[PDB]
Amino acid sequence: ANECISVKGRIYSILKQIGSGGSSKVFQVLNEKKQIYAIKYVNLEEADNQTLDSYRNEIAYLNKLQQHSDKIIRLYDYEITDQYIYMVMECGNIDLNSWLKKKKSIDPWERKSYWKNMLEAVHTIHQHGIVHSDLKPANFLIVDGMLKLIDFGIANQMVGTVNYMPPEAIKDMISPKSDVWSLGCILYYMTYGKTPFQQIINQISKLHAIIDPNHEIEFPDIPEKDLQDVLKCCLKRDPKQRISIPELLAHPYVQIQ
Repeated sequence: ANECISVKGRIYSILKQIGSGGSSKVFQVLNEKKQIYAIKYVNLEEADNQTLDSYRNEIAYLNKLQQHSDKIIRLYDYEITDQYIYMVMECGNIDLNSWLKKKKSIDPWERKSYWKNMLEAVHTIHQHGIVHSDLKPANFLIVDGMLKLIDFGIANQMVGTVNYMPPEAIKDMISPKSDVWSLGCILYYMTYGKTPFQQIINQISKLHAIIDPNHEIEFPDIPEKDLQDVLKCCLKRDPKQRISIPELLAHPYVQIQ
């Protein structure tokens, strides 16, 4: 009825469990003053040294990079022992994926503002040598009408689509341009209500379609011609010709009005 978690002396009462994974759980919790937080619990007892290293690495980067942008989820505190990790993080409304799934269409202004947030968080991690390499909507949390990156893709291991995967990741079987493609696929989904290769149901074919230059991606004409241009720029198969994040930050789509 009223279970608690302690983290660095501070007791937090669990309001409800909001998420889970392979031995990882996420809780909505309230502190002594009834302030809301998300606590991510990780059980470390089967984790190997390689896995542990990646976990510490992600915690370290999350801790450092949050001072550089408020579009990165706030890590308030954490307790880490040989058995468990508890992370006290800011609480949000809902992740971008869940919100997108129950949204018939997105307001053009909300879409542009979310895009800006996404570019800002991803730009920040890039400025410190991190390429996420696995961006999807689920990696972003909506907090006070603002998108926040909740992770940096460093974690080793604990569904899962290839809809957001870039062609050079598949051919090389990887740079900051790889994240631009995936962000492109998220924006495309926010624009056209599906991702560029969603219609292909065989995953092998889908992978083949992603790397095939004779497979042309559709860009149906829309009122916002700057949005359409951004999509075409992000979804160029050649990474050298693909637009960069700083180029995207100066794009009329994010700048003009």
